[PDB]
Amino acid sequence: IPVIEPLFTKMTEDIPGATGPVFDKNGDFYVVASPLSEALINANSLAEARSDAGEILHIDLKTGKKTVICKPEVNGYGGSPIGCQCDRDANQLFVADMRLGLLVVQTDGTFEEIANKDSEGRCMQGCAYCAFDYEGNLWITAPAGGVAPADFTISLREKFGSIYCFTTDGQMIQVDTAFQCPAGIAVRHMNDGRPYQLIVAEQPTKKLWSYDIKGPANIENKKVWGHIPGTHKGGAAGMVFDEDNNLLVANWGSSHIEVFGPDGGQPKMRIRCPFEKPANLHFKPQTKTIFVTEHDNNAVWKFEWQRNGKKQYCETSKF
Ligand SMILES: CN(C)C(=O)[C@H]1CCC=C[C@H]1NC(=O)OCc1ccc(C(=O)NCCOP(=O)(O)O)cc1
Repeated sequence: IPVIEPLFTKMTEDIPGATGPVFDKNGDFYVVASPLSEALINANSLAEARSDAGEILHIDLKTGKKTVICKPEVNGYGGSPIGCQCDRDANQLFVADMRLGLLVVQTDGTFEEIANKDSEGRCMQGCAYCAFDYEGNLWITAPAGGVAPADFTISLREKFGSIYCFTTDGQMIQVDTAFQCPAGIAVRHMNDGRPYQLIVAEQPTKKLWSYDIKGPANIENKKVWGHIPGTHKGGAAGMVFDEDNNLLVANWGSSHIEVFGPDGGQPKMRIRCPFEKPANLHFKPQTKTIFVTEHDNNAVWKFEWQRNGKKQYCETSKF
């Protein structure tokens, strides 16, 4: 397997459980602080022990100054946001939260909780990662048990993690379940803009699953799509496509980001990181620059990739 060792530049530090790197439509950069994430890493099992409410930070990319935008809590229950995407129609962030479900967060710091329950009427589970398709439907992973006020649990040892689609008609549809800690998630699109495949990381099992997408909340042909190397504690966390539809995957605990070609299988290349625990990654729009969050130093870095990123939904035109 070829390996590259590109230069990484540190942008900021001292952000517990650093995750959800995202750019909005104005090109502003946000990251998520997650005390619960950091705690789950330091614990020896059931420990997670009341944690503080994680918040969303604006990070100035020239100066490194952090500004707290929002510290979500609902009804005394601190949120644990973990993954972010920017909307297309309007400038707002959709934030998967392991305690509160799906949030929509404004730049001025107000936020709405989107779903107490799903469309079949079952309680909502805590959400971690999300990806918009080009239709505006949000696919979401849910590795946690029920949202607050249920006790916090995560499917890291047992199969109860679920997948949702929040559709453009505002329905939260459970589309699959019994995952062991579903993590990063992505939508492979055809060159003509059609959504084609849903890729979901199952973290501790060192597997990437795929489904064929036939429409809003309509998936089939569930298959193991990619093998993640290594026997370390961890496995695939965040993931993003490049313009050529190669899938880059943070392999938490391995010191590498894995690169898969469009047909999956085994990684075609690995990216060696100067740290063991890459967690999440996102491209700077219209650039080759990848921002990566990391749990050795609770830091955010950047490196230049060989090509530009795939457009997110937020970068596409209403026309
Ligand atoms: C930390 N991380 C990269 C995540 O993506 C979070 C966020 C939400 C979704 C998945 C989470 N994954 C995670 O926390 O993985 C790290 C991890 C934490 C605990 C464990 C665990 O099973 N036990 C902790 C003690 O294990 P040992 O020390 O005995 O090996 C394994 C991996």
